[PDB]
Amino acid sequence: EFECESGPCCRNCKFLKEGTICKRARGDDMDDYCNGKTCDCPRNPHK
Repeated sequence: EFECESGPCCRNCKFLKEGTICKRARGDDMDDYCNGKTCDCPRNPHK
């Protein structure tokens, strides 16, 4: 039927809009955001 996975950046087998915050950073860092492709909250590379 559908390719379905769950995680912070998915809801009911759909991907949350790219750029959606999924984990607020400590200090001055870039926040983690959903990529609109995968269900995990990707740990930002740029820190």
